[PDB]
Amino acid sequence: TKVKYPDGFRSWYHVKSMVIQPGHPLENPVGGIHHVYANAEAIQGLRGGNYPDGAVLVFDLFDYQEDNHALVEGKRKLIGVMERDAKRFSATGGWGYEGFGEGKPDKRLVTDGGQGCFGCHAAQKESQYVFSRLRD
Amino acid sequence: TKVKYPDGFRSWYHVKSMVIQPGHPLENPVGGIHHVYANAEAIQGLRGGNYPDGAVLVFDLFDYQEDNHALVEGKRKLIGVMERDAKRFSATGGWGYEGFGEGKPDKRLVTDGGQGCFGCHAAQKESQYVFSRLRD
Ligand code: HEC
Ligand code: HEC
Ligand SMILES: [Zn+2]
Repeated sequence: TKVKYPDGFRSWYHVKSMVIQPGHPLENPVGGIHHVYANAEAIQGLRGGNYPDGAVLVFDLFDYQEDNHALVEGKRKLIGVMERDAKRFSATGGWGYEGFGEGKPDKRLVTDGGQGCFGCHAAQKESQYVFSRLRD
Repeated sequence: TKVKYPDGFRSWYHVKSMVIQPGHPLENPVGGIHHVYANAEAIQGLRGGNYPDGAVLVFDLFDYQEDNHALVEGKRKLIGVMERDAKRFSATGGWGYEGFGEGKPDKRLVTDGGQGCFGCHAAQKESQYVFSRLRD
């Protein structure tokens, strides 16, 4: 029913990163430096296996500061969380979608059962609703 | 007295990231998006302990493409590597300094036994020659 807060996600595998800057269509609300993390189960899916129930992907979003031709990580703005449960999250393609303001377990953001999240991630049906690609 | 190639570093703990853009005093050679990784042993030092022998820090440098106000990871340019051995690397303050072109074990970049690396990292003697700070 609810997505679990992914405790210890900072110790997980770093999948990839990207920076979204002002002018980007998604500056509101995912402007900043983001890092994608995967637990062991999510790595199975990312490698081209299937995602086991209990796979978790985290979108970790930082604000950044301009420091002399460097973008420096500032405060955490939020995390997004995808948790795999084929049965419990069947209404949103087997992934539960949640946001935590500032990465705080007490600041749950999603109000529509993740239908908005799923609406965009649906475009990625062929890669099991995951945008991020495992890179070397 | 050569630094070992840190095989499996991509599975290690992600410490932090930073973007170095053109015009930065160090754009040559570390312009791009970099990610710092730490093995279990390096984490002990980042948390406020003594860096044990066998601690490894990796500076993982990607080129990026600026595309519609996103900075998107491209190809790996290089890795930098600090390997802790108080005895073997005593001439450079107990860290061995190496680079690998494109992160490939056969493309060693350091030609002065790491004296140039050490010359800058010496400013951080008080944090055992490490710039990166562990963040949550
Ligand atoms: C399109 C308009 C999107 C909406 C709405 C949401 N997400 Fe999404 N998400 C999107 C992109 C383009 C990416 C890839 C970023 C990259 O660096 O390549 C993501 C990624 C995630 C991830 C990581 C897993 C993955 O699919 O790559 C998570 C955990 C995630 N997003 C969660 C999430 C939630 C909880 C949303 C609703 C609150 C949500 N997303 C909206 C595109 C879009
Ligand atoms: C100053 C003029 C530097 C020189 C020359 C070298 N490095 Fe360094 N390095 C520098 C900074 C400011 C940072 C921090 C980056 C950040 O995101 O905060 C780094 C970092 C590293 C790391 C990561 C560990 C750390 O100390 O934070 C490694 C593994 C590293 N550098 C290796 C390295 C090597 C191999 C060098 C000579 C080839 C070298 N660096 C030189 C500053 C400077
Ligand atoms: Zn300038």
